[PDB]
Amino acid sequence: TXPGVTXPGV
Amino acid sequence: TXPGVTXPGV
DNA sequence: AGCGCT
DNA sequence: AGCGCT
Repeated sequence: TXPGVTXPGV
Repeated sequence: TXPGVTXPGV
């Protein structure tokens, strides 16, 4: 996720 | 990806 | 440090 | 079987 905690997605 | 080869994303 | 399958 | 970081 994020970043942080990519996306989703990308 | 896909599925197959989710998304991205989800 | 944390998303989702056919 | 295959996406992407700050």
